[PDB]
Amino acid sequence: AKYTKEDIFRFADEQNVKFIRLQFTDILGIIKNVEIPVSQLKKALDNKIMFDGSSIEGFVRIEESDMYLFPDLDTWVVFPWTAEKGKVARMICDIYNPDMTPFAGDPRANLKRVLKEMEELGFTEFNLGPEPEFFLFKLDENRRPTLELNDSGGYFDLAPTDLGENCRRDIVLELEEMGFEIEASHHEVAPGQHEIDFKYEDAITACDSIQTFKLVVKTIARKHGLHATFMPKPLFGVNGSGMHFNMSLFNEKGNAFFDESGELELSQTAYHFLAGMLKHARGYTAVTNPTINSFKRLVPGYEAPCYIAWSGKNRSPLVRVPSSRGLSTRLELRSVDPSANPYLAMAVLLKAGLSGIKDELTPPAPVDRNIYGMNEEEREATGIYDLPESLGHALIELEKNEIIKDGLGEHIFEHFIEAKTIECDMFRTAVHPWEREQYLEIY
Amino acid sequence: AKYTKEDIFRFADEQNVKFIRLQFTDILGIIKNVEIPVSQLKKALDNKIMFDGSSIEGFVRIEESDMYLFPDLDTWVVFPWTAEKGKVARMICDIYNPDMTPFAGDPRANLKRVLKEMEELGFTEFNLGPEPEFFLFKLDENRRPTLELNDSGGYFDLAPTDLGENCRRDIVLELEEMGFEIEASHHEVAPGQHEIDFKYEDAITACDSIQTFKLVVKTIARKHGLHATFMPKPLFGVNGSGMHFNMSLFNEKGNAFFDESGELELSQTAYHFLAGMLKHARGYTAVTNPTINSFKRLVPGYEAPCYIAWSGKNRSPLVRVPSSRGLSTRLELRSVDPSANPYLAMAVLLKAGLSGIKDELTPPAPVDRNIYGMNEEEREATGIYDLPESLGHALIELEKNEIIKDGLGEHIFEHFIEAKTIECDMFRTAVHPWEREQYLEIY
Ligand SMILES: [Mg+2]
Ligand SMILES: [Mg+2]
Ligand SMILES: [Mg+2]
Ligand SMILES: [Mg+2]
Repeated sequence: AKYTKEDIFRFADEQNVKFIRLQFTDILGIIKNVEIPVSQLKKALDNKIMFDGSSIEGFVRIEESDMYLFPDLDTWVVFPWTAEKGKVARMICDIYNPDMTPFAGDPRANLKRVLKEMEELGFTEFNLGPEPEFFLFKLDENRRPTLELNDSGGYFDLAPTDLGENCRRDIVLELEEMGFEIEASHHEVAPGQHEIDFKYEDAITACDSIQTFKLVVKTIARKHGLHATFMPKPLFGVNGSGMHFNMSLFNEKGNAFFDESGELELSQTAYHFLAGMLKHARGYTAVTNPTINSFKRLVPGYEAPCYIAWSGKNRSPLVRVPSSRGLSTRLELRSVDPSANPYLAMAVLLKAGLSGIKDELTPPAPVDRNIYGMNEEEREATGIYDLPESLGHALIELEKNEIIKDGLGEHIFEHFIEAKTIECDMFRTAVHPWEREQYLEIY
Repeated sequence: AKYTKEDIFRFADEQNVKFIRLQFTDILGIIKNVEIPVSQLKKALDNKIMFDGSSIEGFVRIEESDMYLFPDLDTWVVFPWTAEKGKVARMICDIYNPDMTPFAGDPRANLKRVLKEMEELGFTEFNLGPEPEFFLFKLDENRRPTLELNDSGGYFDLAPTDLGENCRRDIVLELEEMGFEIEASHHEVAPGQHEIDFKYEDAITACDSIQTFKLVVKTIARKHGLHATFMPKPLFGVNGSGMHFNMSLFNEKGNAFFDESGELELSQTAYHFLAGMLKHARGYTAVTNPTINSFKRLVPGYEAPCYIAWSGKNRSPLVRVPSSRGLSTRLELRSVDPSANPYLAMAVLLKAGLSGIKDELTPPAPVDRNIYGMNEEEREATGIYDLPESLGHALIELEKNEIIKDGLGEHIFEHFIEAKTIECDMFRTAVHPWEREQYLEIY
């Protein structure tokens, strides 16, 4: 109980907020909210706010249903970019049915249910540290994004320098002032691409931090006349954007992935988690990469994980184990992209990893032979397998796998399948300028 | 120990810095950094910051490797152009392997190793005073550099005058406020070309000053709506940019290059250093001039050193001995250009000079006959030789010479050659508008 009702009332009185955003996330990952005056703060705290519940279902909404908007007190945050005409505050809200039951279609409720399963299994918390990457594009005269980048930087380069602008520095400073924990920020290898690293907190707080980070990055960029994009592959021939998850499992004693007497300073729980992640990776590749453009990033190379393997020496595997040990022991999954929904992503990941622990699966031997060059026979000889190359194959894998369905729940599963199938069908029937430019003259 | 941890913490508290740049330099000389909030200052001081170590390898990075970022306390500098939303500070950081060993590929660690060799040989310090030259170009409407210069000045001319602008004066003032020692500044013979001279400090501090000077010049030129360029030969028919090194060797008694009883008021150590520099000049010409455009500056003339000779009267040799003596006795090398990496440059220079002392080589007799006009037979009769005329020949000379390889280390040597051969091959296969404009109609 970080905050209480009286604390929220006192904060609203003493920083004098007049606008409150009760925000939530739908299946597609879009940040949605209802906006109320500060005079209705009491009704929000009393959990009596109605809203059109079909909104969270996305564009496939059919039947309107009124449902509650139970908020969370620990997520009270006041934005500074509010001028003098009243402050603005946001609160992450749970979705509840009118019968005082959490909605099955709420990703946050699904993540809470999966975490409850973890806790009743014997663990305490599921820490996550994400490393999102975003692109910045110069706006046009009509406040429209262009295809030109703000600077021609490089990997870890000091590209934006100083003396005003430097949107990454301003974003980091605003996030720090607002009350977030930032480890480090740098320039990614692609021009105009930046990465900001976060500390390690709980899974739900990790989702809240990710969503708030997306909102803050978009807002600050817009103010500085730029456009912030989290689409994985904005341009061809340019490196994509990733959201690598550094995740660790904790118990009553402490870190469950650390053991000085084990191989690689890893506990058997860590190996079971690795086996569970590797076995079902093809299953949840769709959840971790929910967009068509996401699979354009997953191409064979030296930085895009398109194989199913784990390593700790050669790096660039599907799952990488950082050299740090002790309380910082963790397993990194590099196939996640910023367009993914964090709630569903760690829901399916936790389920897969925990199933690997329940089944006590033995992970395959790590590969440190730089798996990009070996022949197809060599890859087939080892347990190396490729991730799905398109959204349709990933959807088929989702429809085949059953554990990921349980981790996602029913309602979320069918809604995700319907939306993704509609999107794939729309992409399939479209005619692109590539086909015209390479067949109009030839044929 | 100029500063300690507590001093750094007190400074961060009392000038209220909120952004810290842990900056370093790769093989190619590009300034790179990782950016952290002030809340992580403790972790930086604890030498526990990870970063992608393949970044310093340049564009030839293959395998990702995490490695430490051990900072240096004596390089704590706070930038003034930070507005009111928190200050910005930088710290030069050493690159360390995860096993508490300095990385072999770090130029700074290589320079430290060479300096350790010097100290164990019997010397104390290797003072350097550089004289970099830079160009200023007017930006376009889209903040893009143009081919027009800010003013049509001359050699030592009072071209930028006063009443605002005058980017050189502002650069000098900001550098002085920041805590750098500046001897003098003036206008170079080319229009829009300026030179700023530095005092004489240690080699590592000289590198830090050079890198900070480049960063500050670029930032200030950008803020005044100009572009600062350190490319040696921006335009054809216009004098190039040089970074002459005024270097001296010190011992316990004092200056090792000064002797009142010796010829030209020079000690035998100075003559051995001169012989070592002259013998291996063709070897390290590639390191001192690493770009393709650099050798366009090294053309026969009256100001570009393309010969291997030393003098103190006629001036414009490869190596010039200034008339000043005593504690200011020094040897000037005029073949260095601003695009070179200072760490590698003085690493190879110190090695060559010290090898000349170890071998007690006798330098050739100085030439004061204005070596531009004598016939090729006359040049061949004397020990006058030409520097490599292209990057490829310089790379071949590097591959032949072994002492320079030892001075550079292994990892740096193979990475440098690899990247430079890729740059050379890319230049060789390109088709330039010169070929079109002089063959499209003729043939
Ligand atoms: Mg990254
Ligand atoms: Mg990562
Ligand atoms: Mg000069
Ligand atoms: Mg000079």
